[PDB]
Amino acid sequence: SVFSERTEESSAVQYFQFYGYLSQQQNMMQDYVRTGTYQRAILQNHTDFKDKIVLDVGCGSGILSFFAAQAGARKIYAVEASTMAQHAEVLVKSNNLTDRIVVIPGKVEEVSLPEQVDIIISEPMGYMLFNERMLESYLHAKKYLKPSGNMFPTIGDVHLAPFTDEQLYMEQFTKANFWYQPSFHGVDLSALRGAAVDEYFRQPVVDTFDIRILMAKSVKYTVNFLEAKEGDLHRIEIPFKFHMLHSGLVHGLAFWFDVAFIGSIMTVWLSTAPTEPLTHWYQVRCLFQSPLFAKAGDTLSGTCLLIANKRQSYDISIVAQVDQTGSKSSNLLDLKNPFFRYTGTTPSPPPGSHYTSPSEN
Amino acid sequence: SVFSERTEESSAVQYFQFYGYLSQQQNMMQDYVRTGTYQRAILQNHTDFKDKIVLDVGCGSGILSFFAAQAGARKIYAVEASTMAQHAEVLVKSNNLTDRIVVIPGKVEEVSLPEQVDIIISEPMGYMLFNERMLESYLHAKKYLKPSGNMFPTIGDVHLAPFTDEQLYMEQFTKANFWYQPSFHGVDLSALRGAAVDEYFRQPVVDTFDIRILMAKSVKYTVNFLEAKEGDLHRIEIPFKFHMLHSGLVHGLAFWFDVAFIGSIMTVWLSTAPTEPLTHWYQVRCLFQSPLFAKAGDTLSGTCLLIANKRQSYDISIVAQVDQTGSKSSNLLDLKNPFFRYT
Amino acid sequence: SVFSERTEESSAVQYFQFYGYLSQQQNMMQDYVRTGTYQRAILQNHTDFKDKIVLDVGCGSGILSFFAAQAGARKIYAVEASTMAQHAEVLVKSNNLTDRIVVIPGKVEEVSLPEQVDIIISEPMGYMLFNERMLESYLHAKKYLKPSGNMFPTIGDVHLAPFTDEQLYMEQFTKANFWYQPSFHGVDLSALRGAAVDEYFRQPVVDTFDIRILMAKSVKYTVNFLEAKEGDLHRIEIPFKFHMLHSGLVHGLAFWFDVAFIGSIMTVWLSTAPTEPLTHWYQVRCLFQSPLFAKAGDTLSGTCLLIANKRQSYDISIVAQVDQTGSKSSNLLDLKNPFFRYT
Amino acid sequence: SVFSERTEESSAVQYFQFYGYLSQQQNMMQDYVRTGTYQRAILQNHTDFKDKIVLDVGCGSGILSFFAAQAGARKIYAVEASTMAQHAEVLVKSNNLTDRIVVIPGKVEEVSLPEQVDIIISEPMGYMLFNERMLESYLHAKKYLKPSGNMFPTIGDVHLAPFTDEQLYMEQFTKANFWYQPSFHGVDLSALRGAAVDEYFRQPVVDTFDIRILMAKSVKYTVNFLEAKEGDLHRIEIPFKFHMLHSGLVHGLAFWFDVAFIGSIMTVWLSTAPTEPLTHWYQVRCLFQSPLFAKAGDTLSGTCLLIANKRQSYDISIVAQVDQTGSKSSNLLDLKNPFFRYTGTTPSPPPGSHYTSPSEN
Ligand SMILES: N=C(N)NCCN(CC[C@H](N)C(=O)O)C[C@H]1O[C@@H](n2cnc3c(N)ncnc32)[C@H](O)[C@@H]1O
Ligand SMILES: N=C(N)NCCN(CC[C@H](N)C(=O)O)C[C@H]1O[C@@H](n2cnc3c(N)ncnc32)[C@H](O)[C@@H]1O
Ligand SMILES: N=C(N)NCCN(CC[C@H](N)C(=O)O)C[C@H]1O[C@@H](n2cnc3c(N)ncnc32)[C@H](O)[C@@H]1O
Ligand SMILES: N=C(N)NCCN(CC[C@H](N)C(=O)O)C[C@H]1O[C@@H](n2cnc3c(N)ncnc32)[C@H](O)[C@@H]1O
Repeated sequence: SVFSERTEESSAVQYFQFYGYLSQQQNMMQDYVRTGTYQRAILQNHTDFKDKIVLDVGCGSGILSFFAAQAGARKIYAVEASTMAQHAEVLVKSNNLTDRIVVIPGKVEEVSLPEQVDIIISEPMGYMLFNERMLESYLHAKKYLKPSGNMFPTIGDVHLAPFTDEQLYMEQFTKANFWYQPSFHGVDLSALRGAAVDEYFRQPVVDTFDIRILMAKSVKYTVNFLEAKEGDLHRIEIPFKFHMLHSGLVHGLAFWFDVAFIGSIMTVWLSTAPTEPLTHWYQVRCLFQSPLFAKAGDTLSGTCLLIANKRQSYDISIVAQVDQTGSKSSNLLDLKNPFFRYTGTTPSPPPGSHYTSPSEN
Repeated sequence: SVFSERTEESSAVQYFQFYGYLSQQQNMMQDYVRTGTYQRAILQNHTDFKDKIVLDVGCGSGILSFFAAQAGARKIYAVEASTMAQHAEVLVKSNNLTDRIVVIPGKVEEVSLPEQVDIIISEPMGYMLFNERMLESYLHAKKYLKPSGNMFPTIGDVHLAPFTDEQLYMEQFTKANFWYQPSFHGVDLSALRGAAVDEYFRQPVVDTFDIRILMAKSVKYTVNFLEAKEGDLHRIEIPFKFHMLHSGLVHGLAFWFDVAFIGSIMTVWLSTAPTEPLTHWYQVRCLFQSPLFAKAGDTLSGTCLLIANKRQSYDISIVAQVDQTGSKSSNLLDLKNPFFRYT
Repeated sequence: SVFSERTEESSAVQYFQFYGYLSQQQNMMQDYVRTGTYQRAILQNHTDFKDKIVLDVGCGSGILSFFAAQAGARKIYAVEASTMAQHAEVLVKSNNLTDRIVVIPGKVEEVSLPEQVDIIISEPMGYMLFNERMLESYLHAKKYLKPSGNMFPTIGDVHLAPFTDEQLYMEQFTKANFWYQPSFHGVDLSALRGAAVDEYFRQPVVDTFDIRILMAKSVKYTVNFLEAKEGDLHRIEIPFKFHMLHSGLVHGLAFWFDVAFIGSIMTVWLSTAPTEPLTHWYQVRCLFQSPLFAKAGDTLSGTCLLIANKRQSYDISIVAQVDQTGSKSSNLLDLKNPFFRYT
Repeated sequence: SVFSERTEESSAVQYFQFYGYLSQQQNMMQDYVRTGTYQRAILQNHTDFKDKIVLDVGCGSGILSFFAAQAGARKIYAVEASTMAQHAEVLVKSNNLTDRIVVIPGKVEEVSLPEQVDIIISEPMGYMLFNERMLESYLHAKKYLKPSGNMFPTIGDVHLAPFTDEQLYMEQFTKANFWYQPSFHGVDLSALRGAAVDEYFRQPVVDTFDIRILMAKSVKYTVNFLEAKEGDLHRIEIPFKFHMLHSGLVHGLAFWFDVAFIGSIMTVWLSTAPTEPLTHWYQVRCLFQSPLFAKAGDTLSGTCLLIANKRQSYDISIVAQVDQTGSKSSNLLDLKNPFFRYTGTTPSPPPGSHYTSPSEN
């Protein structure tokens, strides 16, 4: 049982309890970009599925298996570890696809499949692509994949870029300064101010933002799921060298990801970039403990190291330095506990992004 | 050891992990009604604390212990199981109260105290008062209480009342109706709609509301913390008979609670009623899957039965009937997974 | 008789009893757009009537025959099957037009006319144009029309467009949810909810609406009354492909119609579109039991099939699909029993 | 069949098609006074039902049969001629009462019951009680009733009273005067004005009203369902002598009805009077073609004659005379085609009912 040795029990119980809820399945299914892009990818590459054997890793409601069924698959093994497996089976029954879709309750690391498959489908991406560590299960499932078999998605891209957001940065101190008062109902809280500040900065911020806060073209780190092994995802080192497009203070790094379905007919992309319509993954921003001043043309170099932990997530280590000035900043973050900041309000661009008089119009 | 026998470890880990965060302590402390009412209650009854030994069950940041210290307590044993305990001690030292406040890390069910105490203080109330099952720890702590000691709070009121809110009901039904689609991207989801309705309606709705949605005077169920035993909170049966003041559709039952600090000088009340300023407890509403029609003058009778579970919460069973017509409704709710509807 | 073979007696009796009431004639006549547009269409094309022989199919009060007489017709045969025929005759005499307007009581499928006519006039449009199946009588009357004769109206437009209206959908769903009750006075009705939802949603909604609910430019189905055969109206298949202009939930299809009077002098249009002044036809909406999500740029394709039945109406089957997602909806509507929602 | 002989096929078809709709059953079920009063009547007289054989004439959804089952009935024969019968059986099955309730599709005049019953229940009342002529089916069903069986309802009271309502009277001419114009789009409509007036006055008006429009205490006509024969309802002669309490113009007669359930434990009344909460029967008003002037103390004497027709309704002949003056009025009405006037607005009392200054207040 590969899964249990690399996963804390406490985390796994709640993790699979979470996905046992129909409401969450609904939440994901109602993400039109995600579901529509998967459906487009599967059906537009029907020759990759027609009369093929398919494996759906973590079928959830079973939706992707149904998409696979629409594409003409001869047999679909749909594996699911949460109680949702029982609901998926109901849908298979009610859609008269019992002869084509077989639901297998359990973890893909632990269940037995009767035969090799021609293609594996799954939706294992979390925040920052890697969150939840389901990608390792996705890669693990290749033990059931035939040589020259395919993976849907086939590759995953994670993007990095430095950003400026004075309000976001300042917000942390505004919140933490609650503890900087000598008589909260007669109690001096100040001694805990440092600890509070520390706690807030270790939280990655989940939300969206205006693309004009980005201070350099993103750096890309690619995982090829056809080529990658599980161990590749235990330690992910993403070095970066940003060529600053704008001068200003760098408050941290922004994160998003893309995945590609590379079929025989066409390649289909699913993107969570801030330039694209919002998805349920939104974007993730990691603050530096101290902002870095960089001029346009300067280089911001460093490393983002993602270290997997047993809470089905990652410890994020970011170190960055301005090569021209030696200005250096670092932060360590706990991705398992992100701060959901999104409010629905349209993000504002950084001031002043006006290069022409706003009053002439 | 108690607690471990009544609590699945997985739940407890996440539970005490949760309260180890300063941000949650801040969120609770910044609830001015709560903190201010507690401080007022403790300080105006200083004689119940003056030169006394105090036990603070779940001291968290330690705020209540500091209130106890301000009131003149001789010694306060502050028990906390989460890592917040490490932070509380820091505050005790920086406030020069080490001679009076003693932080004891661990679960109140497991720690050893040097002596019996004159009074127990705690803030163990959750959603619908009983959520989190900390009241059991609060009552459990009486093993350290002197035969004539006191408890702050002293008693707890849970109030029930039928309400009408078409908007909320259809709001939930609209969500459940997602699973009614016969062809969601070509897939028939309808077979699971019954399961979906059940899941959504099993969620208690946490928020506030205008009192004019209430269709009858509330029924009150009281827990006396001085008299109650831990075992009493494993199964809570609350019978009710409402005499309807208005005609209309009853979409469910609304819940809020009061606690009373009965001190030697005065009694101080903390209320989460919808007539009072909002607290972080808000109010809780349990929907019927189908509303019950009642005319003014009719009686709505039934029972709310709370069964404690191993996830530090309650399985809630509500059965309600219009006596004049036999119109009957039954519902099961999972308090551990509420729907936060507020703004 | 062609009429009796396609119509159950009960329906015909009720139908012609209905139009025997003066109050309905008043109701129709007081529709100023209708009456005025007919009169304008006839009078502006007076040369199509001047010294001509005219057939008025279903003359009712006789108003259109009077318009034809005003336009200078030599002789008008006014056919009416209801007892209104006796009232029309009273008006002909009191208006001193006995020499020009001849009322012939009976069904146009059954009466004998003394001669062939130069032009046929009628107002045979019902809800969604086709309701009441009077168009078939209108076309049947063409046996009396000269080879180079004309028809007023000459053509008919049926316009379809997808719409979004959460309020209407919830309004209809709320009614059907009555049957979701597990204990109505102690009785479980739920087993019938499916039958109830189906029944309510088979009702076309007759009323008006703001044009901003339309999510794509309309699709048109045209009937040319000069070219069409009666048999053409027994089965009407209307395929559609909508290019969505707005993203959102499609709750159903909106229907309205135009007719055109193509005369020698000018063409005059009568429209029941939602952009035009309201008529007694209002507009008609067919709800989906489950709405379809579509993005701007997507295509919504499908079919509206009308099958004539013996109750002087149509069984309507609407099937619609979002081509990009495979989301599919199907519905049956009984045009015979519409829901009059207008307030 | 006794039914077909007294009913034109067209009417019967339309009639039973109407009641095949769930929405129509729902409308009646949602009339709380009606349904609640029936349930109270049956349950509070449980000794009339416990271990008894029951006949439900025109069971519709079956609700009254269910009330009978709740009261402890041994066997319920539920007869229904519309397609609602198919739905009722579904409810009997889903409520696990197949052993106690037997749905019999068909007309009560045409079906066969296996045995005699102890009590007949029905809801056969129409506008002014007699509309729809369902009372005859109710009485017809007595062929299955034991010599000491009961009927629920047991009696029906029809109440008549003279009223004054100048606006209602004027409405008819306001509507009819549409036809009194010499050039409607160039056409003289005047010749049909008389016919239009006649048509409007032949319509009974269904709605409610303030009781102060009533000018005398009501006259009552009682039908005892235990004693009455079908033939008794073909011609109903209601003599009346009203002693006027108020002076004014009598514009017509107001009609409403009560039924009583006379059980072994108690008598329960269902009333549609204007002093009682509104039901879906509202009240019915029949206008005189010419109003009659009457003084307080005068007597208004005459006759209301109801003649049954084959459209499942009645032709109403009303003749009234002020005895002190000889002033006479008559009207003929078609109960089959009433005017539904109700609008939800609270009815106003006649002016001036203020005996003290409204400004005091
Ligand atoms: N954060 C996320 N992206 N979430 C995506 C939502 N689901 C995808 C559902 C489906 N593919 C759809 O698109 O509807 C993920 C589902 O996959 C299951 N799962 C995880 N590990 C597993 C494992 N070792 N073995 C079996 N199942 C596993 C989970 O229980 C969960 O139900
Ligand atoms: N629903 C609620 N509001 N709840 C109140 C929130 N806190 C109140 C903090 C403090 N009393 C104050 O008022 O600031 C409660 C704090 O007490 C701790 N606790 C719970 N069970 C315990 C147990 N068996 N043993 C020891 N500590 C326990 C929790 O870990 C938590 O940190
Ligand atoms: N929804 C609608 N408007 N609908 C149109 C409203 N009326 C038009 C009235 C007239 N043209 C006017 O403008 O006053 C329809 C009138 O025409 C008569 N009719 C129908 N079928 C017939 C038939 N087979 N044979 C003879 N007469 C028939 C009807 O009895 C009815 O009198
Ligand atoms: N204006 C009215 N209120 N009217 C009363 C409304 N319903 C009462 C239904 C039931 N008691 C309930 O409460 O749902 C009347 C129902 O009884 C049926 N019916 C009439 N004549 C019949 C006949 N000769 N044989 C069999 N059924 C008959 C009708 O088809 C209709 O379904």
